[PDB]
Amino acid sequence: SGPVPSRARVYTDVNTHRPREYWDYESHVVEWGNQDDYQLVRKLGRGKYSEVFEAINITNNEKVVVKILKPVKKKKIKREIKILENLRGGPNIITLADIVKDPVSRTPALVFEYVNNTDFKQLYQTLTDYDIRFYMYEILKALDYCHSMGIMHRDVKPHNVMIDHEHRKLRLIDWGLAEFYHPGQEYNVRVASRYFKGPELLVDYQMYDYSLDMWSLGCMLASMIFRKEPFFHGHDNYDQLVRIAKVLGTEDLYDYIDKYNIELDPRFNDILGRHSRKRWERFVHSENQHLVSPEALDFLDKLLRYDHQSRLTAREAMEHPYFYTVVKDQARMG
Ligand SMILES: O=C1C=C2C[C@]3(O)COc4c(ccc(O)c4O)C3=C2C=C1O
Repeated sequence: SGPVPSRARVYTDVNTHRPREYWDYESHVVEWGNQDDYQLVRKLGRGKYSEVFEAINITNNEKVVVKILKPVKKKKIKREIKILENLRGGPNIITLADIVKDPVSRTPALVFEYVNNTDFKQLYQTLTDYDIRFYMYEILKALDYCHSMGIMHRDVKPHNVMIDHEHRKLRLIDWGLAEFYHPGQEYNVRVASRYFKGPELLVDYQMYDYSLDMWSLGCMLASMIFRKEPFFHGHDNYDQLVRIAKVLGTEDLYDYIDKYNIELDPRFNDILGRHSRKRWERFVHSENQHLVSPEALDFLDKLLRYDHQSRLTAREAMEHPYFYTVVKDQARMG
């Protein structure tokens, strides 16, 4: 017998009641801009399926970021483009400013707004309790928005959250693994960075939903308030579930698997062993305690749950008392 089917408990049918053209990205016709508007300045990063450059728009001398998409299935390129356009103008969603191509070689490239990112491996060291709450709330705005628009990000991690700290400016980037949610659809579990993979991915439960992103966010939260980056550090996908089991415990893991009738690789049960559930307080020490509060642990504890159906929605998260001080301070008359 197979696994129990599942569906999202929020935003379940958003693509169902939207026009075909909204989610049918294969039929999207790209509106191409002008490649000669942009000059490459320096290479920023080497993706495995792209390269990213700082660049200037020479029509207004504004910095931008250009991502060149070498070979790759056109269908993947169209998915990212349709998702970026669907989401543009959404809170803290990176803005796709242009789409261009070599008119001769046909090689496509995405142009994004420039964000003067703080290093991250450095930034988290200097963040205050208030700073983390503020930026968590901003990330949640992005996730609630893209989930409300029927899209799963599927690659939430600190590298995909650009933060211009001196402008209190946050953008969620890298929508290259993002996908439209359709209830009942069996998805590829080969998404997210190892450290931020939800348990559903790690046990090959394919019928997942937006709640995958909330696990990844939980992992980020833990790493920030406990000053341990990344928080769950497995040496591979199997080990990664072991690192989670050693904190959340094996009993709730086995209840999860049992609830969904999931069927585990035989050798999993040998390396999972048996582990009690650990109190979050066990990770609090002199050096990170100023970032930790009981509201923070209650909040974290409601994100990091095996059962994807059990995790907070972004909307519920935003209502948590952890964010009380940032919500008062954000009600802006402008
Ligand atoms: O799939 C991707 C991938 C990236 C990687 C990357 O190109 C890196 O660097 C960026 C950026 C966006 C804005 C920005 O300011 C910046 O520095 C990125 C993306 C957006 C996407 O949808």
